[PDB]
Amino acid sequence: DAISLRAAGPGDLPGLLELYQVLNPSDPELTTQEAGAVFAAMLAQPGLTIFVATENGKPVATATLLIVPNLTRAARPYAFIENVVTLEARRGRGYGRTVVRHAIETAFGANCYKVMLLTGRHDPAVHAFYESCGFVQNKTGFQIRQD
Amino acid sequence: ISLRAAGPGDLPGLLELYQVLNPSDPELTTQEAGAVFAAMLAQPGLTIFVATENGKPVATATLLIVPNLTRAARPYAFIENVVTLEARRGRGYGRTVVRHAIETAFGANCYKVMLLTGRHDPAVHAFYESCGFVQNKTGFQIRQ
Repeated sequence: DAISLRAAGPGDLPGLLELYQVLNPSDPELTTQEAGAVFAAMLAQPGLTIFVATENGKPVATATLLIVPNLTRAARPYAFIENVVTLEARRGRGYGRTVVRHAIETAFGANCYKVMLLTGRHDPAVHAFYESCGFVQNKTGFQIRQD
Repeated sequence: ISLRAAGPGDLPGLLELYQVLNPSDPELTTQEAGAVFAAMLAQPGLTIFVATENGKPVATATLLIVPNLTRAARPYAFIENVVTLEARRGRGYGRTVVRHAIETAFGANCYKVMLLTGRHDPAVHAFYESCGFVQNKTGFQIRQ
Protein backbone atom coordinates (compact mmCIF):
# COMPACT_ATOMS: atom_id res chain seq x y z
CA ASP A 1 0.00 0.00 0.00
CA ALA A 2 0.90 3.69 -0.33
CA ILE A 3 1.19 4.29 3.41
CA SER A 4 2.25 1.65 5.88
CA LEU A 5 3.60 1.11 9.39
CA ARG A 6 5.73 -1.89 10.40
CA ALA A 7 8.79 -3.08 12.27
CA ALA A 8 12.05 -2.60 10.40
CA GLY A 9 13.92 -5.61 9.02
CA PRO A 10 16.97 -6.56 6.89
CA GLY A 11 16.38 -4.43 3.76
CA ASP A 12 15.47 -1.31 5.76
CA LEU A 13 19.00 -0.34 6.73
CA PRO A 14 19.74 2.16 3.91
CA GLY A 15 16.43 3.98 4.57
CA LEU A 16 16.98 4.05 8.34
CA LEU A 17 20.46 5.46 7.90
CA GLU A 18 19.01 8.30 5.79
CA LEU A 19 16.56 9.11 8.59
CA TYR A 20 19.30 9.09 11.22
CA GLN A 21 21.33 11.45 9.03
CA VAL A 22 18.32 13.81 9.14
CA LEU A 23 18.16 13.41 12.91
CA ASN A 24 21.84 14.30 13.40
CA PRO A 25 23.20 16.19 10.35
CA SER A 26 26.73 16.38 11.84
CA ASP A 27 26.98 12.59 12.34
CA PRO A 28 29.24 10.67 9.95
CA GLU A 29 27.35 9.01 7.11
CA LEU A 30 27.69 5.31 7.94
CA THR A 31 27.40 2.98 4.97
CA THR A 32 25.06 0.00 5.02
CA GLN A 33 28.21 -2.14 5.32
CA GLU A 34 29.60 -0.18 8.33
CA ALA A 35 26.20 -0.32 10.01
CA GLY A 36 25.41 -3.99 9.33
CA ALA A 37 26.84 -5.58 12.47
CA VAL A 38 25.08 -3.20 14.90
CA PHE A 39 21.83 -3.37 12.89
CA ALA A 40 21.90 -7.18 13.17
CA ALA A 41 22.51 -6.91 16.94
CA MET A 42 19.51 -4.56 17.15
CA LEU A 43 17.29 -6.95 15.22
CA ALA A 44 18.42 -9.72 17.60
CA GLN A 45 17.99 -7.67 20.79
CA PRO A 46 15.18 -8.96 23.02
CA GLY A 47 12.51 -6.29 23.54
CA LEU A 48 13.91 -3.84 20.97
CA THR A 49 11.83 -2.95 17.90
CA ILE A 50 12.59 -0.24 15.35
CA PHE A 51 9.31 0.95 13.81
CA VAL A 52 9.02 2.77 10.47
CA ALA A 53 6.20 4.61 8.73
CA THR A 54 6.57 4.19 4.99
CA GLU A 55 5.27 6.20 2.06
CA ASN A 56 5.40 4.40 -1.33
CA GLY A 57 7.71 1.95 0.49
CA LYS A 58 10.18 4.63 1.64
CA PRO A 59 10.75 5.02 5.39
CA VAL A 60 9.59 8.55 6.27
CA ALA A 61 9.52 8.32 10.09
CA THR A 62 10.96 6.05 12.74
CA ALA A 63 10.96 5.40 16.49
CA THR A 64 12.73 2.69 18.46
CA LEU A 65 10.96 0.91 21.30
CA LEU A 66 12.96 -0.64 24.14
CA ILE A 67 10.97 -2.96 26.42
CA VAL A 68 12.81 -3.84 29.63
CA PRO A 69 12.18 -6.70 32.10
CA ASN A 70 11.54 -5.43 35.64
CA LEU A 71 10.69 -6.61 39.20
CA THR A 72 9.05 -3.42 40.52
CA ARG A 73 5.34 -2.57 40.15
CA ALA A 74 4.18 -6.23 40.25
CA ALA A 75 7.15 -7.27 38.07
CA ARG A 76 5.79 -5.38 35.06
CA PRO A 77 8.16 -4.26 32.31
CA TYR A 78 8.75 -0.63 31.41
CA ALA A 79 9.78 0.92 28.13
CA PHE A 80 11.74 3.76 26.56
CA ILE A 81 11.26 5.30 23.14
CA GLU A 82 14.37 6.53 21.34
CA ASN A 83 15.69 7.96 18.06
CA VAL A 84 12.45 9.45 16.84
CA VAL A 85 12.78 11.19 13.48
CA THR A 86 10.57 12.79 10.92
CA LEU A 87 11.31 14.88 7.86
CA GLU A 88 11.32 18.67 7.20
CA ALA A 89 9.72 17.78 4.06
CA ARG A 90 6.85 15.79 5.68
CA ARG A 91 6.19 18.25 8.55
CA GLY A 92 2.63 18.15 9.72
CA ARG A 93 1.67 14.99 7.85
CA GLY A 94 1.46 12.87 10.99
CA TYR A 95 4.01 10.13 10.25
CA GLY A 96 5.97 10.85 13.45
CA ARG A 97 2.79 10.73 15.54
CA THR A 98 1.82 7.43 13.88
CA VAL A 99 5.12 5.75 14.67
CA VAL A 100 5.47 7.08 18.25
CA ARG A 101 1.85 6.28 19.12
CA HIS A 102 2.32 2.75 17.65
CA ALA A 103 5.41 2.23 19.80
CA ILE A 104 3.45 3.37 22.91
CA GLU A 105 0.60 1.04 22.05
CA THR A 106 3.01 -1.84 21.46
CA ALA A 107 4.63 -1.29 24.86
CA PHE A 108 1.26 -1.21 26.64
CA GLY A 109 0.21 -4.38 24.76
CA ALA A 110 3.36 -5.99 26.23
CA ASN A 111 2.05 -5.01 29.71
CA CYS A 112 4.50 -2.14 30.29
CA TYR A 113 3.30 0.04 33.17
CA LYS A 114 4.99 3.14 31.79
CA VAL A 115 6.73 4.39 28.65
CA MET A 116 9.47 7.04 29.00
CA LEU A 117 11.22 9.38 26.59
CA LEU A 118 14.02 11.91 26.95
CA THR A 119 14.55 14.69 24.47
CA GLY A 120 17.36 17.24 24.30
CA ARG A 121 15.49 19.34 21.81
CA HIS A 122 15.38 23.09 22.50
CA ASP A 123 12.27 23.38 20.31
CA PRO A 124 8.93 23.77 22.08
CA ALA A 125 7.31 22.35 18.95
CA VAL A 126 9.07 19.05 19.67
CA HIS A 127 7.76 19.04 23.24
CA ALA A 128 4.22 19.79 22.03
CA PHE A 129 4.60 16.96 19.53
CA TYR A 130 5.35 14.49 22.32
CA GLU A 131 2.37 15.74 24.33
CA SER A 132 0.20 15.14 21.24
CA CYS A 133 1.40 11.50 21.32
CA GLY A 134 0.01 11.12 24.84
CA PHE A 135 3.22 11.81 26.81
CA VAL A 136 3.11 14.05 29.87
CA GLN A 137 6.11 16.22 30.76
CA ASN A 138 6.18 15.07 34.39
CA LYS A 139 9.68 13.64 34.75
CA THR A 140 13.10 15.29 34.87
CA GLY A 141 15.90 14.06 32.60
CA PHE A 142 19.57 13.72 33.47
CA GLN A 143 22.51 12.89 31.27
CA ILE A 144 26.27 12.45 31.39
CA ARG A 145 28.30 12.26 28.18
CA GLN A 146 31.83 11.34 27.14
CA ASP A 147 33.89 12.11 24.00
CA ILE B 1 32.66 -2.82 50.47
CA SER B 2 32.21 -4.55 47.13
CA LEU B 3 30.43 -3.80 43.87
CA ARG B 4 29.25 -6.64 41.65
CA ALA B 5 26.60 -7.75 39.16
CA ALA B 6 23.58 -9.48 40.70
CA GLY B 7 23.26 -13.26 40.46
CA PRO B 8 20.65 -15.98 41.20
CA GLY B 9 21.12 -15.78 45.00
CA ASP B 10 20.44 -12.03 45.18
CA LEU B 11 16.66 -12.15 44.64
CA PRO B 12 15.55 -11.74 48.26
CA GLY B 13 18.00 -8.86 48.82
CA LEU B 14 16.93 -7.17 45.58
CA LEU B 15 13.27 -7.62 46.50
CA GLU B 16 13.95 -5.96 49.87
CA LEU B 17 15.67 -3.03 48.13
CA TYR B 18 12.86 -2.70 45.58
CA GLN B 19 10.36 -2.74 48.44
CA VAL B 20 12.26 0.18 50.02
CA LEU B 21 12.18 2.02 46.68
CA ASN B 22 8.43 1.51 46.22
CA PRO B 23 6.76 0.93 49.64
CA SER B 24 3.34 0.73 47.92
CA ASP B 25 4.34 -2.19 45.61
CA PRO B 26 2.73 -5.62 46.20
CA GLU B 27 5.10 -8.17 47.78
CA LEU B 28 6.87 -10.84 45.70
CA THR B 29 8.41 -14.26 46.35
CA THR B 30 10.34 -16.53 45.00
CA GLN B 31 8.22 -17.09 42.81
CA GLU B 32 6.25 -15.25 41.33
CA ALA B 33 8.85 -13.41 40.24
CA GLY B 34 11.79 -15.80 39.90
CA ALA B 35 10.65 -15.91 36.26
CA VAL B 36 11.16 -12.17 35.72
CA PHE B 37 14.43 -12.15 37.67
CA ALA B 38 15.54 -15.00 35.40
CA ALA B 39 14.53 -12.89 32.36
CA MET B 40 16.57 -9.89 33.58
CA LEU B 41 19.67 -11.94 34.25
CA ALA B 42 19.18 -13.33 30.73
CA GLN B 43 18.59 -9.89 29.14
CA PRO B 44 21.50 -8.79 26.89
CA GLY B 45 23.09 -5.41 27.83
CA LEU B 46 21.33 -5.29 31.23
CA THR B 47 23.24 -5.45 34.53
CA ILE B 48 21.78 -5.15 38.01
CA PHE B 49 24.63 -3.78 40.12
CA VAL B 50 24.67 -4.25 43.87
CA ALA B 51 26.90 -2.85 46.57
CA THR B 52 27.27 -5.44 49.32
CA GLU B 53 28.19 -4.94 52.94
CA ASN B 54 29.49 -8.16 54.48
CA GLY B 55 27.55 -10.15 51.84
CA LYS B 56 24.23 -8.30 52.02
CA PRO B 57 23.03 -6.10 49.09
CA VAL B 58 22.61 -2.62 50.56
CA ALA B 59 22.31 -0.58 47.36
CA THR B 60 21.49 -1.18 43.71
CA ALA B 61 21.31 0.47 40.30
CA THR B 62 20.37 -1.16 36.97
CA LEU B 63 22.38 -0.37 33.84
CA LEU B 64 20.86 -0.79 30.36
CA ILE B 65 23.34 -0.59 27.47
CA VAL B 66 21.52 -0.24 24.16
CA PRO B 67 22.82 -0.92 20.63
CA ASN B 68 22.43 2.06 18.36
CA LEU B 69 23.12 3.42 14.87
CA THR B 70 23.37 7.16 15.49
CA ARG B 71 26.62 8.87 16.58
CA ALA B 72 28.78 6.55 14.47
CA ALA B 73 26.85 3.54 15.83
CA ARG B 74 28.02 4.11 19.44
CA PRO B 75 25.81 2.60 22.11
CA TYR B 76 24.01 4.61 24.79
CA ALA B 77 22.81 3.66 28.25
CA PHE B 78 20.02 4.20 30.78
CA ILE B 79 20.21 3.81 34.56
CA GLU B 80 17.13 2.67 36.43
CA ASN B 81 15.85 1.58 39.85
CA VAL B 82 18.45 3.24 42.06
CA VAL B 83 17.95 2.65 45.78
CA THR B 84 19.95 2.31 49.02
CA LEU B 85 18.61 0.78 52.28
CA GLU B 86 17.52 3.62 54.62
CA ALA B 87 19.91 2.72 57.46
CA ARG B 88 22.85 2.89 55.07
CA ARG B 89 22.16 6.23 53.30
CA GLY B 90 24.75 9.02 53.47
CA ARG B 91 27.66 6.58 53.43
CA GLY B 92 28.28 6.95 49.68
CA TYR B 93 26.87 3.51 48.72
CA GLY B 94 24.32 4.95 46.27
CA ARG B 95 26.83 7.35 44.73
CA THR B 96 29.33 4.49 44.42
CA VAL B 97 26.90 2.12 42.64
CA VAL B 98 25.65 4.86 40.27
CA ARG B 99 29.23 5.93 39.44
CA HIS B 100 30.17 2.29 38.87
CA ALA B 101 27.23 1.95 36.41
CA ILE B 102 28.31 5.13 34.56
CA GLU B 103 31.92 3.89 34.34
CA THR B 104 30.79 0.48 33.08
CA ALA B 105 28.74 2.19 30.36
CA PHE B 106 31.60 4.49 29.33
CA GLY B 107 33.93 1.44 29.29
CA ALA B 108 31.56 -0.08 26.72
CA ASN B 109 32.04 3.11 24.66
CA CYS B 110 28.58 4.54 25.35
CA TYR B 111 28.52 8.20 24.31
CA LYS B 112 25.90 9.07 26.89
CA VAL B 113 24.23 7.68 30.00
CA MET B 114 20.70 8.92 30.74
CA LEU B 115 18.18 8.66 33.51
CA LEU B 116 14.69 9.91 34.30
CA THR B 117 13.58 10.82 37.77
CA GLY B 118 10.62 12.45 39.58
CA ARG B 119 10.15 16.17 39.05
CA HIS B 120 10.76 18.83 41.69
CA ASP B 121 12.70 16.62 44.07
CA PRO B 122 15.62 18.68 45.37
CA ALA B 123 17.41 15.89 47.29
CA VAL B 124 17.26 13.47 44.37
CA HIS B 125 18.36 16.08 41.78
CA ALA B 126 21.27 17.22 43.96
CA PHE B 127 22.27 13.57 44.31
CA TYR B 128 22.36 13.05 40.53
CA GLU B 129 24.26 16.28 39.97
CA SER B 130 26.76 14.99 42.58
CA CYS B 131 27.24 11.84 40.44
CA GLY B 132 28.11 14.03 37.41
CA PHE B 133 24.70 14.21 35.65
CA VAL B 134 23.53 17.36 33.84
CA GLN B 135 19.84 18.31 33.73
CA ASN B 136 19.73 18.93 29.99
CA LYS B 137 17.15 16.44 28.73
CA THR B 138 13.40 17.03 29.00
CA GLY B 139 11.56 14.00 30.43
CA PHE B 140 8.21 12.60 29.23
CA GLN B 141 6.18 9.67 30.47
CA ILE B 142 2.88 7.93 29.86
CA ARG B 143 1.41 5.35 32.21
CA GLN B 144 -1.30 2.70 32.21
